Amino acid sequence: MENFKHLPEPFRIRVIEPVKRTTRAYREEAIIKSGMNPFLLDSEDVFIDLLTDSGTGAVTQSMQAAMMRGDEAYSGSRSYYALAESVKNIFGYQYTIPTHQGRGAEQIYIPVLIKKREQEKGLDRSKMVAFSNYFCTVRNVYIKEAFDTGVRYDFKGNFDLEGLERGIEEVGPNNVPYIVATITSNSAGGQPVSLANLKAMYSIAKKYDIPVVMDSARFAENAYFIKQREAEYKDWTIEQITRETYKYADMLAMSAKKDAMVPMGGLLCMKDDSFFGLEGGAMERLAVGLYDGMNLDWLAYRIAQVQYLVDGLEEIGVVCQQAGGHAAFVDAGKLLPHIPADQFPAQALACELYKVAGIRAVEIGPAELLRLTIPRATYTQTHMDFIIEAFKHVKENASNIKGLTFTYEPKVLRHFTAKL
Repeated sequence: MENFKHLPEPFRIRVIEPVKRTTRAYREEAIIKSGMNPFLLDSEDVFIDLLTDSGTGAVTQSMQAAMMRGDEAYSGSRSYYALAESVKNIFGYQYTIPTHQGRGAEQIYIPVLIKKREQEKGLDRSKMVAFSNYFCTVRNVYIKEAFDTGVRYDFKGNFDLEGLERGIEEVGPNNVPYIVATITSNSAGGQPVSLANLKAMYSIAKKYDIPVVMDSARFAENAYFIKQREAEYKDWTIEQITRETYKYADMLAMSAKKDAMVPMGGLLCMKDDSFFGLEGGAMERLAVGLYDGMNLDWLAYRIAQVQYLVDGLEEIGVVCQQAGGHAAFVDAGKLLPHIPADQFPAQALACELYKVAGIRAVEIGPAELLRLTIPRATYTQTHMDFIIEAFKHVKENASNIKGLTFTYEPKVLRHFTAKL
């Protein structure tokens, strides 16, 4: 009868990966052997791993089944055609280049689109500038409501159309190799982009004839927010909003490691023949993942848990500098005000969080921030309350927590280095 802030899982758990519960004595000894650097910890010793949401998520039954029927043929693989058919039936793009990683797609379209405008419109490599809502030099054009956490706004990842149009005039249209639209945006822990904004952005792109690359790891989540907020599309499905959305970009480049729900993969796809690396089982798995990732019941649950964790930390007095859809940045300085910036307040908070709850977080972020990310369909509400209770414990005992003079950062080659 009542309302649930944390939605029930619209799925049944099928396969699980056991994780051992540890004593504080075990963790305190483990965090020491790692040199007070949770990044070096063994996966077995981490109870809740918030390090990254990329490739660490779960899969569905149909996705696992897809791995079983592959076609490993070097060419004319039915597994490739199945993937292409999904890209075509979803985004509307009939040309598909599978890549190992999302980063692999960038290695392709960037040098290609640059050389293209160099041949045609005579682009200058010294004066060249690329534009985006948020991220060779690239310039971010974003609305001022984006980074303001004091106020809530329906779409904070929108382009600044005035700033976009003005910026093109400054550098000149011949010098702009492309426009990268990120959905959801990468700004402020992530924020959705409206369909009206993209449409408007694309009209500007044709005026100067600039190719628009849609960078979407999160395309499914972005479509959900358009259905949830933008009034016109309220009765549209997720598939429909996605099909409409990609009319307003020329090509897409993405990591499949997020909303496509796969451990590894990437895509570079185009709706035109212009402007011109995966095993069969993996392509088959991704072709299923793109559909399962767009599930309406699933997207509501995913987005609800993230919001549940953010709302949870807020109520216990933990302030976030930025908290979006795909990430939350906790302010370690404000949580540990007695620790000088010299002693690495963020790295210190990470260790204490592991000592207490066995939770792993990363320091990357003048301000000292601790980033939190949630792997998809991995952890439950109980884990969320466990993370909140940990921050609650750290806040009360905060005074007795000490900083760190030493941060242990060995070479990149140990880091690897097989065990003894």
